[PDB]
Amino acid sequence: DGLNGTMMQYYEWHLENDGQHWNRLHDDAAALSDAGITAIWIPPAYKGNSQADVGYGAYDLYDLGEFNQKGTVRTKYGTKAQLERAIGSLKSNDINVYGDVVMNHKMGADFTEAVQAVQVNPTNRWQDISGAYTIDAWTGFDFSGRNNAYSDFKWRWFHFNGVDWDQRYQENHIFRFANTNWNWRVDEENGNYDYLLGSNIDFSHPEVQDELKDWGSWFTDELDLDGYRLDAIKHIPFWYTSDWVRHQRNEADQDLFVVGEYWKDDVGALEFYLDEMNWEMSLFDVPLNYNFYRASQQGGSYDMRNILRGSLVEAHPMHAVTFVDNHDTQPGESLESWVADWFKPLAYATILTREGGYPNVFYGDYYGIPNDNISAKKDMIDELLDARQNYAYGTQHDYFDHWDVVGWTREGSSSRPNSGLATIMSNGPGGSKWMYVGRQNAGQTWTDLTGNNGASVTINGDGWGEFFTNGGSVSVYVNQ
Ligand code: NA
Ligand code: NA
Ligand code: NA
Repeated sequence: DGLNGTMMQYYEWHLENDGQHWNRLHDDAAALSDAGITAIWIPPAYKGNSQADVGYGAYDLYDLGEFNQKGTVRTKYGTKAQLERAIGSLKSNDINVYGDVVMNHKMGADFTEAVQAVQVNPTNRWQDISGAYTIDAWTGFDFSGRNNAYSDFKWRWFHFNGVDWDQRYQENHIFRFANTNWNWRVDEENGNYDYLLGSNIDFSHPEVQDELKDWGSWFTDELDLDGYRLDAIKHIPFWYTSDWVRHQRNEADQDLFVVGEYWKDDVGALEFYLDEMNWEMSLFDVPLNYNFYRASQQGGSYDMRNILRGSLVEAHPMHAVTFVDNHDTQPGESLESWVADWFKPLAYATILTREGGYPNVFYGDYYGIPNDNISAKKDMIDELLDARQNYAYGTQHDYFDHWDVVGWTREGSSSRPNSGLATIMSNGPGGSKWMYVGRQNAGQTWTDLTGNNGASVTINGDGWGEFFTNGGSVSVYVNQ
């Protein structure tokens, strides 16, 4: 229908482990759709190492909070039945469902096995730093409580090629199983970045290749997914992710949107990865996340003309999923690069009102993060979502021509009456800027949807208007 698409990551790292999240998502469906959310990215929905696991310490991909394993039936988010009910609600409310997919490793093995392994250089996994010797690694998975439902596949050490914990001498080291190779090709930071955490899956084995492809199809069909969020893909052999994606699209009738999480503040690396994927998916705009972080951290001295420089959205807008923060970047987490409250509005306006990129709203920003006394930004975000949903249409014009004051416009499209907007912001002292919003909007008087500026901007005969912004603020003018 031409409507702009907006994704929302429906969770934050410190969410309460009350098992009521799927129920919350179910009840929130109508409100989310009305607000402008068109797709929901659910966290890993399968059994993790423990009930409180956020989902990345993935134990059993076939247990969606249905079997008593790892000390619980439900996952941190709820039961399988509640999840399916939530998805049903999202579907009836015209919201796509993307499932987080964790296939890089497994955790919470039921038992250890004796394995010959060598210690490697943490900063160069290609380099062994010890001779081979026997360690006890958590590689045995029997999925007892599942009783082979859906799949009788069992994991053993020979399905993996590394771990970072030896249970025998109880020490942390980056271990490569003797006689096994690190996956390839993978990111090259640390020489070979195949290993990240837990028991690292070795995709050189056909049985592993087929198991995850079959699980993928089972998962897709079980939850009637509309796409996936691929976890830690820079650590998974590129050739396999591509095969896996092609396999799923082949097995599923519905379209499948795919966004990969290749975590690197390097647009070149992300473009190379997309090349390897034949551009068959989009990637989170990690460089842009760091651009926002750099600006938030530096303060007003940050030159706004560079805010989009080096970002994926700047180079391949149609293959970039833009975001401001996520469960990994929030305070105290592994990829911390949190955008402070003062800059956050500007960052969200940037990903929500521009034509390029598939923007994602963070649950933590939307509803807040009580754990860190971070307020819900729903008020501000809803206004930007309103702008995106009803006004961000038509030919765009950019004005990243000042170190403090930058902005852009959208002429709007005939198909969508009254559409059109002018976004202007400043990370330092306030200011103004003449911008072209389209001669077809001549004579209109636009006002700030955010309420941050009371100026009424009347579009002149040539389609130009002078928009104003206060300092460290953002305004989005529309014909309302
Ligand atoms: Na890996
Ligand atoms: Na961030
Ligand atoms: Na500045």
